[PDB]
Amino acid sequence: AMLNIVLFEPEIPPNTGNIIRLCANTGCQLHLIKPLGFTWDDKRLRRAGLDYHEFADIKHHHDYQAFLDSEKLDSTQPARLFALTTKGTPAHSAVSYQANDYLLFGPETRGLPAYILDALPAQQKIRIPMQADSRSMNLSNAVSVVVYEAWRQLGYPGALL
Amino acid sequence: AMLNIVLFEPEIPPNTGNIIRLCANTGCQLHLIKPLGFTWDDKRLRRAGLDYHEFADIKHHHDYQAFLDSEKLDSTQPARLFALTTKGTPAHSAVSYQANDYLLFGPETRGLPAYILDALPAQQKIRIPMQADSRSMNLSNAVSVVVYEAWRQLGYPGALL
Repeated sequence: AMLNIVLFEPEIPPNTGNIIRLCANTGCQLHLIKPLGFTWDDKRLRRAGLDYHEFADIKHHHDYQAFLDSEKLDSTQPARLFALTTKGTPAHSAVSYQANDYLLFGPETRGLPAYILDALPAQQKIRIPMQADSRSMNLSNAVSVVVYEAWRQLGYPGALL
Repeated sequence: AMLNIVLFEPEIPPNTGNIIRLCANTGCQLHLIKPLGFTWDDKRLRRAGLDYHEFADIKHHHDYQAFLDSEKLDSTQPARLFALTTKGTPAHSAVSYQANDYLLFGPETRGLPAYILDALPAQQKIRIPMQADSRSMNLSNAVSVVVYEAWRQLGYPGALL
């Protein structure tokens, strides 16, 4: 894959719909780690405005370990997996992205759990810069920012020129 | 202002709510050019999860010319106004942004009208790169991408470090 976008237990349906469209438009592979916070239904997805090809090839994983095992990533410390957390060290734009990187995002109302984050090196925990005393960014907006920054760094391979 | 985000006739309420949060978190000034496609109500905005300070200082303009006149921009060719259009020339990241730039976005179901776009030089019409045969990006995701790219170029002034 060019980039792998990984949603851990996403909760709010329109964020995931928007992220499906994002991934389709940019050539990224989407991964969804269950449980989802909303019902998953091809008819709802079609009703939302998505075409079959935009969702058909999403990789679905029954838990985090299943994702790691599917992608042959080390559980002690997965390589080239960057987790979005307001408690991260480097800005999302301060990392140097590579093809096939994994971009991990937590649920809207919780973020990623400590068992995940505490296993990752500081430089694999990325933060989207915000002013002092900010509030929660919309998840699909956050994912879009990180994806487009990564894709920019890669020179937008696959973009129509 | 650090950056000015200008929505022309926005249509879908959650996109504007998300963009309000975006602008609050990044220190941008939001401008809304009427008519909006949804009812504007402080109580709905509060219900959506926004605090008063996030929306109180939005600049509201009754039409495009009123926006131009408010901001002392030339109508024949406004300076440092970049309009998002799939028909633009430079990628959004190929422009060099400056403090107080204006970032103009059209409605979700229409984009910007030709009377606006045809007045702007090619290098002021920016495009978000997408793969061949893509579909419409969510407006709040698009605005987030452009805002964060601009803010990155500026060195994230005002961000908590």
